[PDB]
Amino acid sequence: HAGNFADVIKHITLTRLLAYLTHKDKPLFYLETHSGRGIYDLKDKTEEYKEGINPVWLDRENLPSLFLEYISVIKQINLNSTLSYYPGSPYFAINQLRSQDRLYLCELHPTEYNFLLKLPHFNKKVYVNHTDGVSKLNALLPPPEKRGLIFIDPSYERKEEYKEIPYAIKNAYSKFSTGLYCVWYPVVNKAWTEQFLRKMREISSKSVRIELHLNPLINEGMTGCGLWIINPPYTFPSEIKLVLETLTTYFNPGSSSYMIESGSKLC
Repeated sequence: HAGNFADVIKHITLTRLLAYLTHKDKPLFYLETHSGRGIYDLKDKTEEYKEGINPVWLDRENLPSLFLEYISVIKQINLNSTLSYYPGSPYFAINQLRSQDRLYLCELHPTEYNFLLKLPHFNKKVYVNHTDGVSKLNALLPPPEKRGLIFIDPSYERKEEYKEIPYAIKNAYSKFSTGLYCVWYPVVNKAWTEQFLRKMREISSKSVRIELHLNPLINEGMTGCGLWIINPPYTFPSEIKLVLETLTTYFNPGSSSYMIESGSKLC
């Protein structure tokens, strides 16, 4: 599903988080629990990107400046103006992070992991690991850098992931309560998502939840998605509102919607 609507909101979110955190001239630990293969060939042998990135990309000269970092990476990976490749989250991170930072990328699938070994590092410090990323949360936090962005992008192919994930974040948060945690989740079965969200809510009240809903007339497959952020940056709630408003003009316009909800200790 590379470059679908969920990738678009998740990756722009990532770019805004990276843009904020790199304001501080102290090293950042960047941890991905589910890195995938890192770059996606849109021309190999369903074109979901046509309804995600493609309308956004085609109209790029009309986008608000909050989209700049996201667009520039998509521009970079592609040889010309025709979309041939879509970057994965590690390709965004390597672009925005600095030589002083430390990237730790986890991937469980052997084929995907083998492709991830081929990502350029430029002058960044990139550790690629063939491992259960969710299990790694416990071992790697708190990091020596004492500053961390933990970007969690599960597939939720198992129902049990909706309870495993908040369990792992709760444990991680107990050991490193000042880390910036960002977890993506789908809306496929509202009940499962609501149970996931109740567990996320228990971890910390310094939180923001963002969601983007396509509102198709048939509730089949993923009809929307969201991200839950613990310790979100200064100014992120209002930036992300502009982003989400813009996206609803590209995805099912007239019917799509978004929401933003912050915890009891966030504004």
